[PDB]
Amino acid sequence: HQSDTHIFIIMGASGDLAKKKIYPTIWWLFRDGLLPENTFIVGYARSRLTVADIRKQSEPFFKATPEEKLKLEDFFARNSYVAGQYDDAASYQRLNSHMNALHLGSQANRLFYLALPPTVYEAVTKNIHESCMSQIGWNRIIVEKPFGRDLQSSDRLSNHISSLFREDQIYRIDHYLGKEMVQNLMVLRFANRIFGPIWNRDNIACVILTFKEPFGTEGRGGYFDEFGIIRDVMQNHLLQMLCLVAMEKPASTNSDDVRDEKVKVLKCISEVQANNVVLGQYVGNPDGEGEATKGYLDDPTVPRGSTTATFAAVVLYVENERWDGVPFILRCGKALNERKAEVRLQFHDVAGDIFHQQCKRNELVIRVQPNEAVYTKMMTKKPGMFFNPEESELDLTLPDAYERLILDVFCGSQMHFVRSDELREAWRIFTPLLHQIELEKPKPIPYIYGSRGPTEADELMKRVGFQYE
Amino acid sequence: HQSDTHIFIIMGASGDLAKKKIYPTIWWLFRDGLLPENTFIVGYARSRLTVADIRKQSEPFFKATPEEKLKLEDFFARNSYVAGQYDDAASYQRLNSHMNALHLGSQANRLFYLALPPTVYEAVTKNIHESCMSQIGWNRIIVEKPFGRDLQSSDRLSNHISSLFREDQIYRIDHYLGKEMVQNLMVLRFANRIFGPIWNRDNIACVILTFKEPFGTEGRGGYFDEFGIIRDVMQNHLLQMLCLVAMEKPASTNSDDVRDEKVKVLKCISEVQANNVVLGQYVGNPDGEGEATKGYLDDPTVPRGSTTATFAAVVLYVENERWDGVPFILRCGKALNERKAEVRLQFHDVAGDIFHQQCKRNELVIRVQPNEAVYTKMMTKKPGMFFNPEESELDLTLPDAYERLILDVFCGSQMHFVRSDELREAWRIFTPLLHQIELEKPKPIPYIYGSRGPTEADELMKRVGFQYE
Repeated sequence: HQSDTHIFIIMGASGDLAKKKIYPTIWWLFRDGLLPENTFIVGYARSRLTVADIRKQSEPFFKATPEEKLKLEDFFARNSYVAGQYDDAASYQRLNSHMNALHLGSQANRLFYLALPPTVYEAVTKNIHESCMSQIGWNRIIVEKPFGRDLQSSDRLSNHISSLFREDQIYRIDHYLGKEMVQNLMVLRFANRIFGPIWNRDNIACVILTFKEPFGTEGRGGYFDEFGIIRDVMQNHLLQMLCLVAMEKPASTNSDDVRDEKVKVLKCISEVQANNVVLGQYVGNPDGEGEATKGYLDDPTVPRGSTTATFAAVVLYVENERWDGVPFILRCGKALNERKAEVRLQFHDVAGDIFHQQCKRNELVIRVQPNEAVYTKMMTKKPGMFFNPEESELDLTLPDAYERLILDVFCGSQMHFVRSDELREAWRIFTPLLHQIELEKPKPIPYIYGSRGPTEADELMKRVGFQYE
Repeated sequence: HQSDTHIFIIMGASGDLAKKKIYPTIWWLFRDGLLPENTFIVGYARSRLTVADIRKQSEPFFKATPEEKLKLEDFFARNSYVAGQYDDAASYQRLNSHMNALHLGSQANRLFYLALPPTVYEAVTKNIHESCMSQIGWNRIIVEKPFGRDLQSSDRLSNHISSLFREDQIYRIDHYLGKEMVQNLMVLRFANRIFGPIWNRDNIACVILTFKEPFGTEGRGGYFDEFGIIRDVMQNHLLQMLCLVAMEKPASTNSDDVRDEKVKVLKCISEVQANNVVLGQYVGNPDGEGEATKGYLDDPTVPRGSTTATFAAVVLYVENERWDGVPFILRCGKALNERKAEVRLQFHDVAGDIFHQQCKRNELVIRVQPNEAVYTKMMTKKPGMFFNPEESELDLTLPDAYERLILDVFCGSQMHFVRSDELREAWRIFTPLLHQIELEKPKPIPYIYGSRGPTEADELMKRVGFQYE
């Protein structure tokens, strides 16, 4: 994918999401030439702007340097902007004409990016499929989360998008996915007989899937209330972790095979009520800071009396022979004590204790971020004149995660993007939970800003059987 | 064992073995005070000497400094010497009287050290049992290798020693044993479900037990001939490695249980034929600088036309449910390429190769010496944009081995010393082969001083199933 021209159409160029994360990401990719050499960027938005205005409002987040001002002005040499509405065939045809009025725009692999408001996904995708299809190269679409709110809405959206594009063209992206050691966990799991056969019900006691954040929801508090942590990260990213941990032997490790194993695991998950769900929400930190002094409900853009949770702890199980009866854990949140993303595989104790109850349950952490590291906290003898062992952390282990994911979109690798049927089954899993949520509006348990999360989650892992040192 | 007085009776104080290795070892242990505070040394030999003569003849090897000259003279302040023959009750009673004429010599735990020549073991042990027994404290002895030559001689000698002392008062020592990395193998085997359940026939492909020595037998070539590498290191040290690796369901880590499981494993191995044997012997190096210019047969003290081997590779296959049908490899020798003592636990390949045959058989090396270190050469993905793994050496990891074994003899820990019945069964499984050896005088295959050993050993590893990459 380094020869044929590509177009990275950023719908919503004036959008805050674009200007804050997408344009700086493609700048990072373009200063180092990770995108293909003949890469075009064609923004699009309602507001009538220009390339100079884009420069003026986006340079500070690009944070370029006088050393590579030349590379910067080459980066804007590939840029362009188109003005139009989101539901009008006239402006859509104008966008198509502008795209075709480039270096083989029709031949260019139009890699659409939907950074536009969530309320229009249906209409924008319908217009894109009707008018903005190039019949030469692949036309992938990047749909940003979330993909509906409950089972019925998600099914309708998925069926519409399936009737428009095929799954080879739909790319459901997840920003938080590391893709660096979510990829290394696969190698560790498959290329070992040390971890291979003990990847079953008898040996691995449980799996803890954690994704914490150090910052709250300052400013953009009006986007999280309608959605909730479950639909934001818990149902997409934590299920991605759970599926890539619980998947059976793919036997060909391709994207389709791994997603099919994900579908098999998910189809092997029974219904989940509130009995395996815990919710939590944060409030003002008494030891305040520049942004910690105000809680979630202190954000003026958040509607008063909103029961949207920012912490979700759920336990899943897989009803197949390899994973029969063995538990899995999902934990996440925002504004927690410290940024982290780990997958702790706690193994069973060896049947028959001989070190006088000193045997600690062997672990295997995959700390996706920050300071990426994989380590097995196995236990070995301490040097000296003794015999007793000590639990020791044994380390076993570069574009950023988001630009790596965009590069994977360019390459065509759909390993880490949820499938239509995978999403359908995933929503089927939590349909009772989501219906209860939208019916009764459950009240999450308050927790302190920058804490470790509600104690009910740790109690949930304890009920599962997870052992905390 | 820091209050009651101890005596380290070095029979053969004028002996070369004593003056070269035992007295410097107890000096190393005494400058740091690892012997009990009220420890005594009472040598003994045919030739008449004195403490000053011992000082003059043994000072240079202590490699001490004038700063610790005070500690050295304190170390010789507790030394002693008794003159007498090895087979005379009169001199034995003189020795006993000298012992009783000390600071509670009768109460002292006489820790005898049979460093005296092998040809007299029967008579010396009989006299020691008859006369030199203190009836107050424990009276252990350290019996040095080899423990007989064939099945019948070994059985007679072991039965006599059993009739004299119980198995609590016998220590079949093995200098080469590390006592540290062997000690960590036990922990790595027991305190993990990472290695525990896969410690069976289906997962561990084979085990390689290796022990090499860069220096030959210059000068002392008249000692190795009558014994052979099998009876020197293979049948003691390499079988100790095999028992520690293979023993089933050890139970309490105590000496009794570990040695019982050693007995069970050795009862679960059948007779060794000539078909599982490789022998080798070394010759001089044209390119060598020091001793390498002369080979084993170049030693004037070696009888001409001697077929004693210095390299022996024999594989065992323990026949019980946990280890049914597995290869266990023994490799050893002298004058090899470089010092080493490793246990390479090569596991099976995962059934179903999905990384396009990039999967290398997972290993686990336990380097006993030099530079003790455990590293699992497991395979993980190297950082990059490709979904490919790399075989990476992942490290897992203080007197020396002889000091720690002497301390073990002082403490009473008999986990590292071969048992009477264990020795009987090892000689029973080597009986047909050893009788054929003594009958036909097999000719070992020549190999180069300082090489890696005869190629037939690697052929043996390949035949049993060991994979070399």
